[PDB]
Amino acid sequence: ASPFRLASAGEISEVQGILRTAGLLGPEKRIAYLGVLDPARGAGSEAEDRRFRVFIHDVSGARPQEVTVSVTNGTVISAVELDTAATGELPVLEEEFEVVEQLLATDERWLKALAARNLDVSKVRVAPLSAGVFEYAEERGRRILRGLAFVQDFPEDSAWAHPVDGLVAYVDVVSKEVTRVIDTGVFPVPAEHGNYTDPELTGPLRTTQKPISITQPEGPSFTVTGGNHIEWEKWSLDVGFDVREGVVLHNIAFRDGDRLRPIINRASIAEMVVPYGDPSPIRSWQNYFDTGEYLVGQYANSLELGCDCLGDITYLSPVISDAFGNPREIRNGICMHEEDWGILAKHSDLWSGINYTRRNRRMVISFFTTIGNYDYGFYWYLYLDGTIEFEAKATGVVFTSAFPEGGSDNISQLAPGLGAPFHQHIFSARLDMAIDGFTNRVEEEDVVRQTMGPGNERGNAFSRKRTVLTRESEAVREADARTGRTWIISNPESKNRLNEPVGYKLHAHNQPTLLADPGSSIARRAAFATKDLWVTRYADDERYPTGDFVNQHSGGAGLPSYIAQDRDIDGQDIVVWHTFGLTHFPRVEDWPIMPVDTVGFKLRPEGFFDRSPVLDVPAN
Amino acid sequence: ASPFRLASAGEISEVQGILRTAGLLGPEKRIAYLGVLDPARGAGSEAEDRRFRVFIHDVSGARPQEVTVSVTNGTVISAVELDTAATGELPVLEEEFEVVEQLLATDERWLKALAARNLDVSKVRVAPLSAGVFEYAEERGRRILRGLAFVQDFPEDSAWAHPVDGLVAYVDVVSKEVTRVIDTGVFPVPAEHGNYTDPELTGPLRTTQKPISITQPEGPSFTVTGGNHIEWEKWSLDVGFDVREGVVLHNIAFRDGDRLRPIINRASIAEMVVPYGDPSPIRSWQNYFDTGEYLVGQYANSLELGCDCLGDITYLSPVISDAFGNPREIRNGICMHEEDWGILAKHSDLWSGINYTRRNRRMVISFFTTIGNYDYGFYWYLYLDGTIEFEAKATGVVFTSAFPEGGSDNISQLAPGLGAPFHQHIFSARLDMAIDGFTNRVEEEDVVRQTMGPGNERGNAFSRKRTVLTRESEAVREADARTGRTWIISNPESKNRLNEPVGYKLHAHNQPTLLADPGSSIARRAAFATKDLWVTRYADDERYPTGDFVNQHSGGAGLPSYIAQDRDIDGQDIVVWHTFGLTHFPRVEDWPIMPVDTVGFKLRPEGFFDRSPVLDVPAN
Ligand SMILES: OCCc1ccccc1
Ligand SMILES: OCCc1ccccc1
Ligand SMILES: [Cu+2]
Ligand SMILES: [Cu+2]
Ligand code: NA
Ligand code: NA
Ligand code: NA
Ligand code: NA
Repeated sequence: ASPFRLASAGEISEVQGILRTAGLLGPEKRIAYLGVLDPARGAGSEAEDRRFRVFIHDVSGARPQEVTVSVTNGTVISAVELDTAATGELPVLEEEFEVVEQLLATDERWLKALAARNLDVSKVRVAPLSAGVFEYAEERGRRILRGLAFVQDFPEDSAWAHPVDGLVAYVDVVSKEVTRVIDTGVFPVPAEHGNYTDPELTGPLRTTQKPISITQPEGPSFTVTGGNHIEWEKWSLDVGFDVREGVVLHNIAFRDGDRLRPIINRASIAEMVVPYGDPSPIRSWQNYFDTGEYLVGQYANSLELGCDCLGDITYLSPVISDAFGNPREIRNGICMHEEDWGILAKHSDLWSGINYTRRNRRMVISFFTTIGNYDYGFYWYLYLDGTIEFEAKATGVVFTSAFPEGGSDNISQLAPGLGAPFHQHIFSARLDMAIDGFTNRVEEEDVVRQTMGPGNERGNAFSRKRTVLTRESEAVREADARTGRTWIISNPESKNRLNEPVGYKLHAHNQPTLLADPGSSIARRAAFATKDLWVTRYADDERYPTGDFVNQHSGGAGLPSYIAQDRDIDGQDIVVWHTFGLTHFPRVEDWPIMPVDTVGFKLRPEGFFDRSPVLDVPAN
Repeated sequence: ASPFRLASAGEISEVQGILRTAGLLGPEKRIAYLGVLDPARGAGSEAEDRRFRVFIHDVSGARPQEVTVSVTNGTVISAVELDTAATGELPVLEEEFEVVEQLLATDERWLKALAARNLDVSKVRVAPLSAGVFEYAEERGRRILRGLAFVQDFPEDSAWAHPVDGLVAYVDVVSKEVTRVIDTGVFPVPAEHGNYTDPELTGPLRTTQKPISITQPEGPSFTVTGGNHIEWEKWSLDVGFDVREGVVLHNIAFRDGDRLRPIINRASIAEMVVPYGDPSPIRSWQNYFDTGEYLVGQYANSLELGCDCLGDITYLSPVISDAFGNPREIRNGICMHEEDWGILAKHSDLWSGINYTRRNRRMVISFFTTIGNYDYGFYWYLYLDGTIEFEAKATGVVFTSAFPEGGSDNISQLAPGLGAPFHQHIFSARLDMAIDGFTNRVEEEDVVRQTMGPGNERGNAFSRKRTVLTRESEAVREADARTGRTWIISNPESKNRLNEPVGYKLHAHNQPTLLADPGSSIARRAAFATKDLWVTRYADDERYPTGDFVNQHSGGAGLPSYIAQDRDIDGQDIVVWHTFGLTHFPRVEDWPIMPVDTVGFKLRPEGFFDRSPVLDVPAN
């Protein structure tokens, strides 16, 4: 019955049929994005209407369409022809990944460049890289991909070990025209292989690792009902899946006594971007938005037991659309399980003689995705004590280049002649807040140091200050680690027993934000990435910090546009957008496959409860 | 045979006998600190000499002594009478914890103050709080404790729920004189109990938690030999225990092919301090150094299976001295085990078709200690990929006060009339570095942003810079989270295959450092806490950032004195001192017993290896 249930195969087939019948899904059409739309606000009316949003691409060169359909009524709600030079190109298709290599393989400029380097064209792989927006006039309104080459010596060879530097090409994937081929000069192609399964490279595998067994003889402490509704240790939520954002959490709430108390209405990673910091023309254009341009959900991995998720696991197998509207299941694409988390609370008291120890645990909801060379794990955690946390785990193979003779200020060396250009991985968490309901506000909290003097004669005092963010214009905030800056989301109309408004405190990692010059294309296209925290007023159509159509969009889209409305956010339905990321100067240890590195954020209750919420946890 | 073996009961008995025979341990003497001394530098001579350092207190008012003895030769190496007004008082004795309450119970001023508040003296507990150094002339050279009162309604009652504000007393624990009683006025004593085991407060315990079983059917992957030598997944180290610092790690090294490569010679938490930020005279003097003043090792908990350490556990049971020189075992005081740590490395490659997943694990060495109201877990982690990490877990019961009518800028409210003064918990990690040997240097690494212009026409470039710290005078460093500041410890004489010096990168959490005004007593006594990173030249007698005798020391001791020597640290035997801590504005959820909060740091290899060190990890 739940309006937050996962999309079904049947629903996806209905969308296909509705689209087909309406004349919108002929043979030259491709579905570039398809997702179910969340229930609308003020929906306490009881009138379920399952709607899906679709981006439809045309391979024959006709303009694409944005379409919303109702799978309840079988109707097309809206169908709008898009002007891509205006509002952006559609997300990259998986079926386009091979096109760049294929178009270049018969191009004389490209073959010439390969020939100079003595590379058999049959062995040259070409990365299908998003183009962004730079100085090339002919690219406006064209569906462009850029291509960088990597040699693959044999079918099972890791191409990333063999970048072809000094060469890049641009292709119109629709007209099938190679628009430009740029050769700045030959660089040696790194010769060492990067094959991390080769005994030559790995050496003899370890025999020292003894097994670790994690089991639950009574089964899990959480229940799953209605397909995706989770209940666990007072927590309640719905686990959604969208082909763009991946795992999405809905209706995060905590059972406090008799009350079901909302905390976050919707939590997602609404964008991620990987900007490169190498000023070489071969790569200075490169900034892929894995979420917005490539859609990380469609590449979610099937997670295998004992390997990806250890212990007592419950899987969801979300259904997506293929490029033709057929339902495709990602089997075991989402892991759900609880983990022991060490000590929760502990005290041995010298006066009462009481010794007390309780253990902690967390509910984990996760998926792993792959987009070319890079692979990410996305993890949401719910803790017994009311803490909510997200963690991204970055791994895969680093994007490579030549390492210049004489070195580089913007590239690191991984192996002889093999380079790794500097880059960032920057995420945006979109948190549709609902602290005890929708009437919320955000305060910026700073530590306040105090001067020695009257009222502080020993110079020991320190304090804190809170600044309420009242309007969107003043809600674009930056980190200040030195002054312990956090942000509190509170409900001014809902007070705890000490008569203070209930709250949750956001703790950032205070990692560097976007490093690019503010006049850069990427600073404009990824403006969200330039500040740590944004607060907006909720709106149905404000979904992504980068706007709906990120691919080849000229800039200013998303958050910087939304906040221009300068709406009231002081005791209103608001959305917090947190930017957090990793700045990556690759190390030799990252090669030839990268050990996981992590980044994320958490929120902890701040006077949300009237006392510790874990006093009723048993002794074990 | 190892010179790094744990102290034995027999060794401690030898120290007692040697001290007794030398006339240094008569009936009025107490051992305030006893610990074994690490092997000296340049010790490739093969001549074991187990030495112990002892601080000896006298309860009759005679001056204390610092004594070093050899348990090999049975000799007193040195015995020096201390002038405590000059160099500081000795650490607080456990047997002194009860003295403050006992002395005050027959004092007329104290009884008067209690009587005004209608508190039965039999029910009033008094915290034995370190005194620090302020304006009280009579305190120089006196062994003083300050006392704050808490009512305990019955034997098993949590006194912390019932602070007696507006009252503090000072006592000379040797002369048994109450020097001052200060009553600034009556505050209501908070009436609600804080008994977290009471069904009235906890409510019905949860029945929803299903068991989680962690077992190793083949046993652990690490070996323990020689009592405390650990070998695990290429790691090698010795686990020490000192009554002051607690668990200490020695000779951390990594087996890389045929080579045993040193990384850290000695790792410890060499000090921790908890400064309070309430300008009330009742508490404005309060800054306890749990390590330096109280000795956290002597209060290490006996850790029980299934409760404190879950899984396949191997315990050490370290031996310490009691106040009379008798050996006392802390049974199961140290936990050692390996934990699964999720995904280590993962890639599904679109061109090779190879799907690859490896799991991570970490070796954990930990202990838990209790000092009055507060309890801490100290955890060291070694990861498969070469990462070293420390984590402190803070729990117990928060130090309480009245909550002022009309509120407070320096105290938070936990319950009706119950306050929690603002404070910090600040740690100093002392890392005696040995990156591939003792010839080390430290660089400060900052991200460098670049301006759009010639050579960076698209404004996308960013870089990094490194600054070698050459002399101690310039090695006092502060965090800069905004510019991604880290510190690299390298060996300029040991290069990897790409001909770069091998290194390890320190990643700080960039939490606020000491907040007190720089003119404060605590800023002088805890100068280390005012900066994130110090580098010194190794010296035998430079052990603690606060000096040897922290209790009632007037200031300037430790690091600020050491760095005055302005020694060469560029390619030399050096020691890194990292300050990291939590700034605590207590929340209602922290009451009546605090959920664990954490803080720490890590180091990751930075071109230490010639490629990823975990390519030989099996597939599971
Ligand atoms: O991450 C998306 C960019 C990318 C896509 C395919 C191959 C390499 C890189
Ligand atoms: O943490 C050391 C200070 C302290 C000691 C004993 C009781 C309360 C506080
Ligand atoms: Cu990276
Ligand atoms: Cu605290
Ligand atoms: Na445009
Ligand atoms: Na909201
Ligand atoms: Na002095
Ligand atoms: Na050293």
